[PDB]
Amino acid sequence: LNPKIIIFEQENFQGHSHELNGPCPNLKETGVEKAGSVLVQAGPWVGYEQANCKGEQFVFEKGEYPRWDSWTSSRRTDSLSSLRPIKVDSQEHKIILYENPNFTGKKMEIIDDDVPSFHAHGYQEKVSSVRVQSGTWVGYQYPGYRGLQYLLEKGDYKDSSDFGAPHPQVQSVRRIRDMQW
Repeated sequence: LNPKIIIFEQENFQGHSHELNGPCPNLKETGVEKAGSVLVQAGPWVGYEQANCKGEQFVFEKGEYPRWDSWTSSRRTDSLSSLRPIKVDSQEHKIILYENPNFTGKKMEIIDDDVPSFHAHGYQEKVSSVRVQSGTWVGYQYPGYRGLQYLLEKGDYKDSSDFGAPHPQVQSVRRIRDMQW
């Protein structure tokens, strides 16, 4: 998977166009020295007034920018001379619970939020394995955080016995967000 942004000569995506899948410090080399419109298909990108990523900055996100003034708010210039993909730092706490052991069968990915009822998300299956990619979680046998507790931390639990469960049943999970030291 690559980033992808298309710059056009004229407004409303007309004239010559050039697709960039990486950084370009001089957009004159694309044949589109000063773009009239920009289409972002996979980003986000940051464009600059001047070459080599200098001057005023414009953040481009997935969508249509049909004119020069659509992406910039203070016009000293209408120049767009360099572009690069933004390496976005967007952390999320992810835990994936599986029907069968060794991360097989039906699964349910939980991101960040607490889940007091697995059935409320259509997951009525047993939970035989868990992959904690990030975060500190507590799994429970029954809905509303009831029954036996299973502290699930970063790593692989290929069987339900690995997180101390007598049988493969988990119906609610909550994330531990706070720490006083």
